[PDB]
Order: sequence, then structure tokens, then C-alpha cells
Amino acid sequence: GIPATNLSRVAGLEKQLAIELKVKQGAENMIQTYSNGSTKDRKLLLTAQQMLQDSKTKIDIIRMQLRRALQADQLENQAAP
Repeated sequence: GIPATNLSRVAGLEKQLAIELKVKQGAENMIQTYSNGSTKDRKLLLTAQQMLQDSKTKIDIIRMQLRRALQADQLENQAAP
């Protein structure tokens, strides 16, 4: 998964982030819309709330993985004993 033509590792991590935005942003859009007046569904309201909580949690997890990816690839001098 070298950061070059391969784009194997980059594509995997990048796509994951994209999916998160779709679900997270999607949930937020629904929550705000409900407050407006149109839908204002109570059952749906809570449902979206749960969606956002789970979605955001996974995002932070993936972010950590990214940083870890760069650390491993970099190595920096001799590997620590």
C-alpha cells in the first residue's frame, strides 16, 4: 500500500472517510429538517440521533488508523528496540 501509483492503502482509508461523511452529514440534515416543521417526527428524530452517535464514533476510530498507517510506513531511522 505504498503512497504512489498503487493507491491501495490510500484508496481504502480514503473511501472509508467518505462513507462516514455521507451517513454523518445525512443524519445531521435529517435532524435539522425535522426541527423546521415539515417532518418533525419524534420516532425518526431519536433514530437519527443514534445514527450520528454511532457514525461519529467510527470516524474517530478510522482517523487513528490513518495516523498509524503513516507511522508504520515512515519508520524513521532504526526501529525502536
